[PDB]
Amino acid sequence: SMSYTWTGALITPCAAEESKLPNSLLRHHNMVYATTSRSAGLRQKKVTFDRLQVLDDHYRDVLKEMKAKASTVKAKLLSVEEACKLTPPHSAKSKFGYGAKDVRNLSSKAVNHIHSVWKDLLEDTVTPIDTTIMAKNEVFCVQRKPARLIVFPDLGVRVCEKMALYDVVSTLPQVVMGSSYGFQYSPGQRVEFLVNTWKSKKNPMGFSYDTRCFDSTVTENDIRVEESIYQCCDLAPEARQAIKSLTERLYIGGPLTNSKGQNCGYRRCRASGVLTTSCGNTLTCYLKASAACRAAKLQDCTMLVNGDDLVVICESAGTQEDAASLRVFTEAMTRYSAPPGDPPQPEYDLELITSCSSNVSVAHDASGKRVYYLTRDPTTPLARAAWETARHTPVNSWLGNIIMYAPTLWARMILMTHFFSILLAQEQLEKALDCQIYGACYSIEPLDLPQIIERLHGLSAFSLHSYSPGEINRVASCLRKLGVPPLRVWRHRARSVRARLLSQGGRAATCGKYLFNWAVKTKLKLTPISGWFVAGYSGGDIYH
Ligand SMILES: O=C(O)c1ccc(C(F)(F)F)cc1
Repeated sequence: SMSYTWTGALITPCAAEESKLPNSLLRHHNMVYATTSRSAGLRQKKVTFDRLQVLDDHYRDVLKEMKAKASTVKAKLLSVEEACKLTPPHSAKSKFGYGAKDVRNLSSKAVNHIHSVWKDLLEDTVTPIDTTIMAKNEVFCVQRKPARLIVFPDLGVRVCEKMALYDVVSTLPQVVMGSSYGFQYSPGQRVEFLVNTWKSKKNPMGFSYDTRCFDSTVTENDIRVEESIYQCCDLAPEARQAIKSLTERLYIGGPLTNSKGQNCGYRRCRASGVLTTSCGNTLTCYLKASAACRAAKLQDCTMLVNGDDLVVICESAGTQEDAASLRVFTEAMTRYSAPPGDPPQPEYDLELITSCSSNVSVAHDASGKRVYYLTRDPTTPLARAAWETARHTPVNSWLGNIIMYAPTLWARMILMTHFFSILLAQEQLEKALDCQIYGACYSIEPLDLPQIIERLHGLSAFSLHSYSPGEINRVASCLRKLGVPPLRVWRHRARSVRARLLSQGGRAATCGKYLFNWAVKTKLKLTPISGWFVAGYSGGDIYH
């Protein structure tokens, strides 16, 4: 079928959509842009085509292996009270006369409605359910992306999603997929897995496979296979009924309706703004790739999967032979409706492989021992930091990034230094800030950062010193390209920040002592002092 059919109704905005950036961080402001519904049609073209699927015994075997592990899972129904408490405080309100604030408080109005929606789910398993469609505002650096299309149902339905399925998507994918399940590893844990599975091959080869508009390539068949998997779990008969109804009424497809309530069309592939999306894309990406591997006779594969992001490390057969089997792999994925973006390519250096927009690099700790940490090209982080210091937003990529990439040269000298400069300058150190980790929203106290970092990265994250040339180039170029003060200017800024912090005692002096010990010259002796990196929730409207 066609992934999407369109009525002609525009995909419409909610309020003003700033495309441009209104400075000590970055000079070239005309390189930072934000996507708008103005880019919607261009995206619409990219994301709509017919889908021709052809399976094979490799698909059917993997799926059978998958359903057998899924059968050892037992999942429970979530109470209204529990489902409500998971909803973010600024989650889009209901078109039925209540908001997320009402939900969280267990207002009897929201809750009675949620009940009514669950009752309807149990009685009617056919009638398509209504979704809103929207162009996302995401910031990028120039060199030019169309807005991505977020699709999601009403708040009432979402609390029901949570009820029927939150426990299943928190638990199942780990069991089905074991060590390939990306979202069980914190970044340190993900480096360890990548580094160890690389060391464990005689003669290693690795490729990342970027799939062309994944959400579009997910067929209605795919989303039913996905249900059949969820159903293998041991379940309440009421949860099974709800799960059947939600996939048939919502996950498979339904009507698109814009901000002004006009009919925009109809969708027959993955919706980005539902609870099953991460789990679904992960199970569906793991199934197809695992099969493509077998088709292409790849030797002794370990895979890592986070939604639609794929990395395979395997045993090389030779540079010719590798290049070749990769083309078979690609043909296999295409048959499975998971065609390629940039075509994939063998690497023989872990450092050059990029997965989850990120890669492994090494540097050295206090005593001189070699140490592997996760990193990434810092362009989107700086961009968004630039953006986020300019216009106020209640999202803070900067803080999530400081957490994910704490050991990195850039997060320490640029992000840490900058925002701590602002937090001190505005006396806003004690304030909780909300940030995204694997699509879930956590409320974090910036002053806690030292412990947080100690527990996810160890003390060496406060003392890492000889970063690799290739990484130092990436960073310094990124800074020239974006017009950001070179690294020597931050060292001097960071000495100021560190000192002001040190004077305030308590957790503020501990931030200063630990976060900025890289910047002193004579270093202090740095001694010691979560359900976070468990599962992927992007799109699923989750708050802990
Ligand atoms: O899903 C994500 O947004 C995400 C995935 C992976 C990573 C990391 F690089 F640490 F592996 C970070 C964020």
